[PDB]
Amino acid sequence: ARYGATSTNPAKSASARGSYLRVSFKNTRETAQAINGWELTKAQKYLEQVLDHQRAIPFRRFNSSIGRTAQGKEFGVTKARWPAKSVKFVQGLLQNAAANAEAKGLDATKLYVSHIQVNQAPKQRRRTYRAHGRINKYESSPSHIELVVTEKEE
RNA sequence: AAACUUUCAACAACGGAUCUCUUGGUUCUCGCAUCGAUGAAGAACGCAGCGAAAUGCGAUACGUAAUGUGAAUUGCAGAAUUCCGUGAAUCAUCGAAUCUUUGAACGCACAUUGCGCCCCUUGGUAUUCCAGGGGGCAUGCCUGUUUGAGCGUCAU
Repeated sequence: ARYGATSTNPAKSASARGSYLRVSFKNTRETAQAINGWELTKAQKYLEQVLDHQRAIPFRRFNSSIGRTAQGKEFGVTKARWPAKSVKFVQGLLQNAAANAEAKGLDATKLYVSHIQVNQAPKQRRRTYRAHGRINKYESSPSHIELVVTEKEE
């Protein structure tokens, strides 16, 4: 598998990937960018706080018309949300990546998530039926995710 | 200052253009004349050791016979020197057969798997009732035969 733009030594890094997932790309991108450059332990504590409805996720690009809150203040923004489905897939891949890093022989105490990205995936289509006997699409926004952890140095 | 917005590049994505290929098409030319009541074309249904199709076939059902070549089929299983043989094969050829219900469609009828009549035979105590099996029952027209009708008409 060929991953995105990664400036690290592959020997001190461990990778994970999830393709053709049925989460929303727009929320998953925010969920992923909220943990880029972080340590795995703090990220995994954060993503559970989210599900407990503390320490929200900031929405920065895909943020139109959503509501405001006060768990954005630790990031500066005033728009945030708590996307459980995206969080759960991301937690799964973090788990997988830590497993792979362990098996390659790296120390979990000082790993950080270096390169994380999501992509768009092929849509999945259904019909919805509007007034006056016409159809319109009702389709999902699936996502690929790819993720790299690596151990810190100077 | 970050986020955000925009521009470029790398990598990855959506998407499937371009390039190359092509058991297909189209056009031209040459040759041939070969459907059907001896039941056509078409249709329905069904058939394989495991197939829904396409292709093939018809209760002898991806086929039987005959002829030729001469050792395969193959997705799997199952058979196997039968392989110096009357002989493998989703082979080729094809002259013998089968060819369900249909259909011009032919006992009558059909939105029915409806209802009959005749002959021979078998069974049930059975020229008469029931069942099975086989074979028959259309119309128009022609030739001939057989039986007839008519003070139309001839002779005795």
